Amino acid sequence: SHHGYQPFDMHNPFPAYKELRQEEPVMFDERIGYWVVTKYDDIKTTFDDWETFSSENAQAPVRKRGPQATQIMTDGGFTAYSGLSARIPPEHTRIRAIAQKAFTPRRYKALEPDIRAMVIDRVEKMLANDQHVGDMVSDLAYDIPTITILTLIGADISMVDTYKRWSDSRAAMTWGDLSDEEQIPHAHNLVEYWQECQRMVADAHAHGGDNLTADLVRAQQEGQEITDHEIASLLYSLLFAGHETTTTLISNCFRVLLDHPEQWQAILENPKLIPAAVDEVLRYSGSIVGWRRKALKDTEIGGVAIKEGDGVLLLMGSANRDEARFENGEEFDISRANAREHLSFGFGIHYCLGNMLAKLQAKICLEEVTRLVPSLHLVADKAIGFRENLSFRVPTSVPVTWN
Ligand code: HEM
Ligand SMILES: CCc1ccc(OP(=O)(O)O)cc1
Repeated sequence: SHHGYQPFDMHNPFPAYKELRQEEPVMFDERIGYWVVTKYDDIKTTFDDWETFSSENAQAPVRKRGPQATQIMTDGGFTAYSGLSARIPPEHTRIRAIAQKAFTPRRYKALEPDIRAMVIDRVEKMLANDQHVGDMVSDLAYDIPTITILTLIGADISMVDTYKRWSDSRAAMTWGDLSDEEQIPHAHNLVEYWQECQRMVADAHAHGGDNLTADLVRAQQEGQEITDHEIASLLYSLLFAGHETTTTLISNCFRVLLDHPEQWQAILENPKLIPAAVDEVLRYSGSIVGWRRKALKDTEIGGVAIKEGDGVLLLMGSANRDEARFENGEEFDISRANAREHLSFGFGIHYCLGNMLAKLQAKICLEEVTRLVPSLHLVADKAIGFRENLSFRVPTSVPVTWN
């Protein structure tokens, strides 16, 4: 049964990863139509070889878009595909160089005090609950990265819930195992999402502003080569990638660390261990466990022949456990010296644009929650569910209690 691999089952895929690494490290899975690759060396090499393995299918729906969803999105004027992750050179190179300028550790330093204050506010609100029960997703991880990226882009922060609906739909439409009928509500949401991206660009043309959208329009007006459609597509990209995965990371920091109370206790006694803890959470529980490529010519992965046009699914979640790179890879250890060799941000020309902003927010959340709620405790591992998806491993809640 494909060595136990269930492509959309996100609850605990690592036993199957381990059997694949040992038994069939490059496996053709006809259930999804991809070569499934699970070893670190093969995955890093494939990421590096962008001339042979293009990202152009990284935003293609796993399940073909059905007739009604297709009509909805055509009639709704949905013309988006990918701001960056599935573009290829030369367009990718040009657009990434322009987008990169806004995401530097210096441009976050002015944001850290605001993020930290917001974290403390959310923590205090949670601790006021009557039952002394909380949920690290809805009570913290849900809002913090979303407000951060909305503020950076120039969207009104009153639409957090709308953007979560739109992000849920993008994740489900593109990587979910959806029937034609199940695609319909998501198709309507994607139409709305794209129209708002277009509106924000038009608004920046008309009224300027102090935000990323207005800065990108200013770059265009000052001679830089980027179109309105490419700017709107960058919003489409950042208003999804800029919070969906970070919410998951924050959620997983508490899920995994509270599952390992000796290491929770370690960061209580020494907050300086928190950055390395976040590194090991990214290795052990990355927000994305698999990412796609397309072979541009007949080639090989791990000595297995792959035909031009074949799709490839790189399971970074498996790479990050590979014993050839990570000794005792199935164990969570915040002192792991080479945890930052993980592939949860990818590798190469498409390497995550916002990885430092994600880690910053995870650090701040862990710093303030450990300070204000040292007695935080999980209700139960068996109380955490994961939505089905090919690529994104999202815990739906993280129920917690405290003294
Ligand atoms: C825990 C948080 C995050 C994880 C695990 C993550 C993961 C990834 C992965 C796997 C890729 C594809 C890498 C590749 O193809 O080589 C990627 C690309 C990208 N990410 Fe992140 N990401 C995170 C947070 C963010 C944030 C916070 C932002 C924005 C502030 C962001 C923006 C992007 C963009 C724009 C790309 C496309 C870059 C390109 O194609 O050149 N991501 N990310
Ligand atoms: C986090 C991975 C990711 C997902 C979607 C993205 O959007 P886009 O393909 O650049 O529009 C960009 C990156």
